[PDB]
Amino acid sequence: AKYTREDIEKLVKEENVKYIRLQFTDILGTIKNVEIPVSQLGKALDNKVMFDGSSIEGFVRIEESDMYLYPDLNTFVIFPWTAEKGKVARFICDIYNPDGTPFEGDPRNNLKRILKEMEDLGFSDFNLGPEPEFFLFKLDEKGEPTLELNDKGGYFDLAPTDLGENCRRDIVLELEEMGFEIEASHHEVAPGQHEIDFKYAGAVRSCDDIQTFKLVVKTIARKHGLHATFMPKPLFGVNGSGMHCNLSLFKNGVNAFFDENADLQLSETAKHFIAGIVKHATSFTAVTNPTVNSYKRLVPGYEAPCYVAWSAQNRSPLIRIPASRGISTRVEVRSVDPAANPYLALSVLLAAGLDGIKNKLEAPAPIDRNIYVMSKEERMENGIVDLPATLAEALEEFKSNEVMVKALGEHLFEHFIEAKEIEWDMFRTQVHPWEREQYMSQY
Amino acid sequence: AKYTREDIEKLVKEENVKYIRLQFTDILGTIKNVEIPVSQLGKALDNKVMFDGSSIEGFVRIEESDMYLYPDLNTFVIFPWTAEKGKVARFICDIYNPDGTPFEGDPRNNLKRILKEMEDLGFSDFNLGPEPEFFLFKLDEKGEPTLELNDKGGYFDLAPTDLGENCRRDIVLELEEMGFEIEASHHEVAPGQHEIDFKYAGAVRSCDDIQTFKLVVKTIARKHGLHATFMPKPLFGVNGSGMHCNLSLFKNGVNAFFDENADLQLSETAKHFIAGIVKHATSFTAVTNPTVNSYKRLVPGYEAPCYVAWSAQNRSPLIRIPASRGISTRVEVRSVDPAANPYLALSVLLAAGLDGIKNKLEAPAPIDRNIYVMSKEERMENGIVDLPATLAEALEEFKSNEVMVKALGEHLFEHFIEAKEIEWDMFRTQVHPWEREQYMSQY
Amino acid sequence: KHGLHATFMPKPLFGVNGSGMHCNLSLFKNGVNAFFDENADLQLSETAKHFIAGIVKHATSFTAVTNPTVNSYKRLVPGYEAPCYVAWSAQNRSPLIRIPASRGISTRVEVRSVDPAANPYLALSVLLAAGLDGIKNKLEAPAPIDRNIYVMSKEERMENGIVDLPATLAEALEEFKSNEVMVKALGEHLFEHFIEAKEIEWDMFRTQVHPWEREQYMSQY
Ligand SMILES: [Mg+2]
Ligand SMILES: [Mg+2]
Ligand SMILES: [Mg+2]
Ligand SMILES: [Mg+2]
Ligand SMILES: [Mg+2]
Repeated sequence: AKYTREDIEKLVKEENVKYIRLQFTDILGTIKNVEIPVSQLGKALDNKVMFDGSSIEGFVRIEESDMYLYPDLNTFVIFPWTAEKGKVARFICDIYNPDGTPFEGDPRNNLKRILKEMEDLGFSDFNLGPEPEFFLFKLDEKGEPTLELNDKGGYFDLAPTDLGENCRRDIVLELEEMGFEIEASHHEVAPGQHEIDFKYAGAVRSCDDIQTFKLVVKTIARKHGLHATFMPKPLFGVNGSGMHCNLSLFKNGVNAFFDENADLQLSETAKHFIAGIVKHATSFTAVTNPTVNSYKRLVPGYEAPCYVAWSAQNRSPLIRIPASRGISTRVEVRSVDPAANPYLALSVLLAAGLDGIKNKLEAPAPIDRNIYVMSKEERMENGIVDLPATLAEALEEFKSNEVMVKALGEHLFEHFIEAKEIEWDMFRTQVHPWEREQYMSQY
Repeated sequence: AKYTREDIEKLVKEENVKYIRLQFTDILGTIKNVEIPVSQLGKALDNKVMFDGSSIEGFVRIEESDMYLYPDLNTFVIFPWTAEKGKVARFICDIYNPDGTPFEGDPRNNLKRILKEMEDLGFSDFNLGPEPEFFLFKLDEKGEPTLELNDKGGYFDLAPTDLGENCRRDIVLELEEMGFEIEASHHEVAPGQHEIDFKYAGAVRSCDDIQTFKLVVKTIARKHGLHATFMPKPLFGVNGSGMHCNLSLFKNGVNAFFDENADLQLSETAKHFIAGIVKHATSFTAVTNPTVNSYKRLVPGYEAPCYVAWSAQNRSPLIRIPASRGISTRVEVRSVDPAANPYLALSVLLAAGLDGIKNKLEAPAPIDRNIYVMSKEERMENGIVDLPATLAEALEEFKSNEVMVKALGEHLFEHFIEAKEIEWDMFRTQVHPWEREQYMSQY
Repeated sequence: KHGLHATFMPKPLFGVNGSGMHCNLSLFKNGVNAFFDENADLQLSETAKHFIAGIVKHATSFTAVTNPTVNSYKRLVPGYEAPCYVAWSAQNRSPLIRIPASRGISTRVEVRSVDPAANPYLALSVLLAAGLDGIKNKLEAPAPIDRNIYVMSKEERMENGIVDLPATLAEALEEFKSNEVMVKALGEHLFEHFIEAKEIEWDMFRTQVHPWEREQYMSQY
């Protein structure tokens, strides 16, 4: 435990906290919350604070149902930018049913369940090193989003010189004050695109920071007159944004993926992991790329995964394996994007991985040769399947996979499919300007 | 023969024709042409006029290849609106290879081939009574299309009162002077939507008029400061435009679909026809609804076919059977839209129909009960398949059907698939404003 | 002060959720929640049952007070989690009366028809009146209607103990004028002026010609 209930009570008093937000996540990955005055902390730490848990299902909810809110004192943070008049602190919580049992529809819960499957397999911890990317746009007069990019930097360039702005720097500084240990940041390929990578951390913790990260990024960015977005592909023709996930399984406190003696220094356990993700990849894409626009990023020519395959060095493998070895040995899934629900994304990935480990699934041969120059036919002969091209396709596949479906839970699954299904329908029944610019006069 | 070569030469001289357009259609249904001075008529009637036939493949062409142009004197027409300075006449032609043989890539040819399959089956003629719908929009200052509709009329209302405009009336009048025998016209369901129905006519002739019709509509409409469009679904939320096709097979000069003694007065031949279209419907949709936007019209709630089924009276059956019987006995396919290539659409329909007749395919039971209130599950139990939801799906199905594929010709098929395939890719890799209005801020 | 404008208007925007001011009620006898009952169906004492009966009886009658404005009824429309029919449940799309999960001294009856435009004191007067009317007369509470009312035909909906709330301010006012206890719940002087205020108010709204009317009739006719 990082914070005992006394440590908190003393922290709220000393730091003069005046506002406490009890945040959590819904099925769509959206960051939700229920704010209480500092004079409510007591009932909060007592887990007696209630709320309409049907809000977890998002815009699919049908009837309100009372649910409890159990704060996790380890996630206690104090937002530094808020000050004077009143300091604001948060508390990521766990949703609990009125009777006292965990709500099966809560994503953060689903992750723990899958993580419990991992421990029952002999594994200690499951780390995650995310690489969330995002774009920053300018705000107009009314303070609305615009297609105007904040800068014109390239991949790894000295983005926004150290002026009074440099939103990317400022975010990293704010995160550091909040206790966020960041690895490094840099300007991304496309103009106005940025990236900040964290140090590895346990599953639930890493996902907790991904949620808090987006919040901080969007917040600080709005203070700088900018608008931050984790939309997979905002602008056509330019690079999209992904949130690559470096995973590593630990056993007895040792990277179970490292095998110095083995070729590429990758142990049998690690190779089976790969097989797992390779077998379920096309099936968990609906989760790791939950939006319609997510698939506008999954197109060739922008360094984003399009076919299921892995290597050490390639134009853009679905699964990449970093150079560093030893305790850093890890497998990187590059298909995931920042729009994905961090908790639901790990749940599915871990399940795909743990699947191969248990069933000793055999991993295919790496693909180091350029795969983007091969035809769909030539791709088959080599056993290279393609990822789903649309949310619709990703949904049919996801429903075909028994393990991936069980990786979310009957409740969560049911709602996820319902929401996305409606999402797609709206999109498909819609008539976009492109269709008019292309057919209005031609026909 | 309607016009002997002498009749033409005398008509061009007497009517002082100064400009002759040798029109034809490409694979995309687009109306193409090659205009010649009246002083070129000779070489024209001699079928010695050449052109780059690779233009028939549309934006897919790769290398130019000389091809001949054989005018059909029966299609000779004189556009009435053009006058004074110089009168203009047209001549729908047939594309012929340099050696003298018909080009397999010409749609109008494909239709004759399929029609030859019909005659070799004992049938005399194959009629077609189209019902093309279209919208008229206003032109701005620069004379560009706008989303502003010409009127606000409803279904069968007294559209645009008899003023100096009334574009719908004026088109019908112009067509009548050109020798177009129209059945009737009326204002359609959606505002600014119009419909004009012709009298039945042979396959090639009816398709010839559908091509000429669009030309006349778009032309006259532009004279009235309006902009005509046969785009399947211009505006979201409002009705789309279809081009229902009333078909009827003739044998020895008698409607082979009529059987007074038989129930519903429909002969065995007619019922087998239905079976044919019901079996290939999901497969020929890629042809009858060739554009991406075509599927934005194939959505429920706008009186447009969404499931394969037929009846005498329903909310919107794929196949409808008009009341009138006897020589008028006919089957109406309501899935087809005006964006479809008239020639390629008949080719496929006729093949689907002739398929059932030859193989004596058994027709399913009519569906008179409301089908739009049933679930996808409840739909299955009743054996009601759904039409393709996107151009992508329609293409995979079309390629699965051996008969439908052979209904177009190896050459035409190959090019059609290539073009549409590219069409879809552009559309899918595109990032529409809708996606941004929905994700930009949410993520 | 924030360059903004707060509004408690029941329904300021069409096709968007309206604002309601749900009222969680709870009666105490001798400093003890008279609505809680350890060993009882759904852990709800008789007094609580009777209170629910009293509200269900005068629900259609006190609507005029809890929804005093004309706009208050553009909120009372299906599809926006706002009460549209008289019924009490614990888990439903949008019941008029709801009984939250928690029990003990937290046992309460929630009335969701009330909106923020209502006069707090007057709203409580009729609500409490109706609730006491049920306890004093030990009115029998109807069966809790779970299921889903927002899909039942109107006939069917009526075949069961389910009536829809007043459609307009006028409809509500007439009903209110026929309910003796509801009338005696405000007071001769309050009731008088209230009815006057709303009738004069409603009349203004009924004689007005809205843009919607011209958009729909100016050309079609
Ligand atoms: Mg990157
Ligand atoms: Mg990376
Ligand atoms: Mg019509
Ligand atoms: Mg019709
Ligand atoms: Mg409430």
